[PDB]
Amino acid sequence: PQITLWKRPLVTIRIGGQLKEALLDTGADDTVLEEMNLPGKWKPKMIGGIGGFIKVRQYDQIPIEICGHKAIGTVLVGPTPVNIIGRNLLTQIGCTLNF
Amino acid sequence: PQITLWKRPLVTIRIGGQLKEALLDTGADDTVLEEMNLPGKWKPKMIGGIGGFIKVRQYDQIPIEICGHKAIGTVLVGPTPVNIIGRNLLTQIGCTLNF
Ligand SMILES: CC(=O)N[C@H](C(=O)N[C@@H](Cc1ccccc1)C[C@H](O)[C@H](Cc1ccccc1)NC(=O)[C@@H]1CN(c2cccc(C(C)=O)c2)C(=O)O1)C(C)C
Repeated sequence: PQITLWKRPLVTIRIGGQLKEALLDTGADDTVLEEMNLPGKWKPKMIGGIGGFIKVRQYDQIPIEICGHKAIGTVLVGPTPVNIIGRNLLTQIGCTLNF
Repeated sequence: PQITLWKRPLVTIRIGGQLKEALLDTGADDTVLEEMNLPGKWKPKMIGGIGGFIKVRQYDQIPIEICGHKAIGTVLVGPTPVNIIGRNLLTQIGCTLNF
């Protein structure tokens, strides 16, 4: 599809049995999801943005479906205010910026 | 142009005769530039990000040329880690997400 930017580019994603709304975010290197209790190994990490840093849990090779496009990659879990789909997954679903 | 997302979508912008690199950021409501001098009045404002809130200076009706496309809009100036072009200006240059 084509998504205009008049409003936040929010889309439905699927991860496990949780459907969620997430921002398609070209300004995020990494995908960062609201707190959720995913299974498996993870490692602690700190990610920074406007305002400072937050502590997250890095989970690897997690399947996520974004608007019915399949992806699989690293997902950071922590106290983000908004679910963020970052470039690591945006490339996998063939997302570009165009003007 | 079409811009893929294997790298950060950084572009040269021109503002007040100065060239800067800035991030095309669909996950940002607002345009936020690192500390710099801009002419005219500004209003103190606060904005929030992944790590918390910061204080910025709001400049209205500021021309920025982004990849040779003209915008004139609100530009916030403050302690952002990177220069960010947000949706307020991305829409002005006809930018969309496509996959
Ligand atoms: C309300 C709003 O739109 N806030 C924006 C914002 O912070 N947007 C965030 C997501 C968000 C958070 C809270 C509320 C709403 C929306 C997403 C941005 O794309 C943001 C841009 C950015 C990029 C780099 C540094 C600071 C800010 N992205 C991120 O926060 C993360 C941080 N990040 C990153 C990666 C590596 C190093 C660093 C450093 C050194 O700070 C940051 C990254 O790639 O994406 C501002 C930029 C205006």
